[PDB]
Amino acid sequence: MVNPTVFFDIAVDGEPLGRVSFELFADKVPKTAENFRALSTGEKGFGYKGSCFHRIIPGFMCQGGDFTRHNGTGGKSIYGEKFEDENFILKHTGPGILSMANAGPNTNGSQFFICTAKTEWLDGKHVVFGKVKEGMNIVEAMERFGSRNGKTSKKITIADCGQLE
Repeated sequence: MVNPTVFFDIAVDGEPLGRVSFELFADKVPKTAENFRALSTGEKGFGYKGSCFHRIIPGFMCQGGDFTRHNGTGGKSIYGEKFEDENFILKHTGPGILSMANAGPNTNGSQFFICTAKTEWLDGKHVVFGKVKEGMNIVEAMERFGSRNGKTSKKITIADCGQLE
């Protein structure tokens, strides 16, 4: 049992910005990784496909997963409306980490953010469950189209996504 990999063809307002890829730490956070896997691949008939990045904060993070709301509250797991924080083994060690946005303890579901720095201020508050494998330079471009008030200077989206297992 190894970590699944995923891809996302990132699109800014529909213009292809490039493929990006991530690894999902099933090896430590199986619930979170599996929950996310299915949402990226779209195999639950919803999820990440088209569901954008809603808070892009340069050198902080790129939050997304607004697939049922549009304000940083969308998303629920494949098993149900929230699940627990699995653990805090994996920490916000630097940019290119990936962690579950939640509403506090045991309220994580389908929002994540790409850490675009060492988001150690979030250590103990969010489930790190992935990392950028590839297209880190596209995440760096995505941030140019962020702001800091999170509301982007351009709509950042996923044209397509799936697994690269």
